[PDB]
Order: sequence, then structure tokens, then C-alpha cells
Amino acid sequence: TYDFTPLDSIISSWMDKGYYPGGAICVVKNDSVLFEKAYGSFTGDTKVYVASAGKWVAAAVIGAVVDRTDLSWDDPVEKWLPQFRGDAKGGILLRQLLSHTSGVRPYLPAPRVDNYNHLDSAVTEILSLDTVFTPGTRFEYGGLAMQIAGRMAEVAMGKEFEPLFQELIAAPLGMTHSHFAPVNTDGGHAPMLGGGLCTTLNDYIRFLKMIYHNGRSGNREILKPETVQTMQADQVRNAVVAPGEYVEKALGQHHTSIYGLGEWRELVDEATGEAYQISSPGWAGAYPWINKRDGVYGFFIAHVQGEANKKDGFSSFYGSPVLSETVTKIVNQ
Repeated sequence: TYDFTPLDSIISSWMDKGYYPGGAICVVKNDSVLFEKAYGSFTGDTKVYVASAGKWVAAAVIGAVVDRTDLSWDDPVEKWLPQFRGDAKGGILLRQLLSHTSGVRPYLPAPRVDNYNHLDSAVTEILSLDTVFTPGTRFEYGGLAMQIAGRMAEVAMGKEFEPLFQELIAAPLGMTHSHFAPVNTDGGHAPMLGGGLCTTLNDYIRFLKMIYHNGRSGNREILKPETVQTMQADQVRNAVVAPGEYVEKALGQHHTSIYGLGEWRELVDEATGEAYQISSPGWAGAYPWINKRDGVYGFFIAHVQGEANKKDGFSSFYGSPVLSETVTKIVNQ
């Protein structure tokens, strides 16, 4: 019998200040739902564009392809996409694309925006762009590199990325209201993999349950256990992490191993190098997480109105780990 008042108070205060028009949360501990509540206009089935919350899901689609084909985390781009031969980008590894360590430019040069609904067209435009640094040498967050990662999975399966998501992840989990494409163009819900995901509280909770159980759902192996472990491992490695990236800024943690495959390693045990809190926050307030020490997975879904970073110091991106912090307090007496 936990007391969830402190969490409810924080979320209600965001609604009372008009930061969001609505929202919903679900917190699960040791496979029991401890707290589930919708605010404002929302239900569990309200569809929301969740931006970077989809990076976690997109990495899982690619992991399901890696499980089924000769595609591997250490494959170079040019093995699969021969139009990249002759370009320094051809030697980028799949794991580097998904860990923000590729050196591919973060977003198209202004005023262009990658809103492509087909990755083959997206990747042709990305091919023309100079890199910003040598692969593996720096961490820099962005969206273009994951377009390339997605296209490599498309080629390995002979099938486009959105249909792959439905075949390999959404259908087997019973996610019925989710999609990466078509891409909404209102701003900040693009490119496809990095920011395109539209989902619901009920859909994304099914995804997190799967991840929490090391890729199993019931009697099905949705991802191999090793694939889930690799997604959660240090994929930044020796890349230089600049001061003030999300983990340092939002959580105060100073490890360099801040990212896996499409997911942040928010809290890490130094002695083992294992991450015990993992997340994929979006700029507009969506915050999914797992805390292995708590035995918790949860998801807050919402979309900020106005700017993400407001004059009272609230931030729908950098403020989000208050949710996992408050749950950690609650579930440990």
C-alpha cells in the first residue's frame, strides 16, 4: 500500500498551470499496476505524438531485424547500402548510428526539414551531407543517423520500416494505435525514427513490459535477451561527451556511458557498468522509463503547449526525471 499523492500532486500542478491540456500515467512494479490515472482530456487510448520517446521503439524494431537476418550491430553502412561506398560515412557502424556517435549531421540544413515518409528518399538526401566528426569520437544527439539505421533494416528485410514496426513489434504486443509514419509535420515530430512516433499510454506500456522482461511477452520471444542487453549497454564508449548533455543536466549524473541504442542510460552502477535506470524522453513531455532496482516500469504521456522550456524554470524535457525520482521515493517507503 504505497502513497502516490506526491506524484499526483506534481502532475496536477502541471495541469493547473496550463503546461499540458491533458496527460496520463501508468506505473508498474513487479508486474502489478501501482498507479494509473488520466488528466484533463486524456484517456489511456489518447493518441499523442511523443517525439524522441520513439527512439527506444525504433531501436527495438531494428533489434528484431538483427535477430532475424545477417544484419549486425557492428555492420558498416556500405555493407547494406552500396550507394555509400566512396564516402567516409560508408564505414559508420549500425551501433554508432543509434548511439549518436556517428558524426552524421543532426538535422537537415535550414530551412529544409526531413519529413520523409520513405527512408530510401531520406537517405539519398542525407548521403549528400558532410559529416561533423569522425565516428566514435564524439557524442552529438540528432535524428538523421537513425534514418540510415532504419534504411539498413529495410534492406535486410526487403520491407519498409513502418510495416516492419507493425509486423515485428506492434502486432505481437497488441499495440493497436501506434505508428511512425506518416510523419506529422507540425514541428518536432520528425524525422521518422527519431521523432515520428504516434502512440498511446496503453500501447507504450505494452512495449515497456516486453523490454522489462528481457524481450519476452507471454510465450513469445519478441527480442532475444542478448539484443535487449546490447540495447542497454554502453554504446558511447570512448566518444567525447561535452558538458551539459541530458543525463548531466537533468539528473546530475556524470558518467560518460550516457546512451545505449536509442535510449539513455540515466543511472549506472560504476562497479559493473550496468545501467539500472533507462529512458527515452521526448522534448514535449513524454517520459518512459525502467528502474531495475525499483522493479518498476512507467510512462507519462502528454504534449506540452507552448515552449518546452518556460520562464518559471519548468521544462517538459529536462524536468521529466522528477517522475522516476518521485516514484523511486514512493515505492521505497
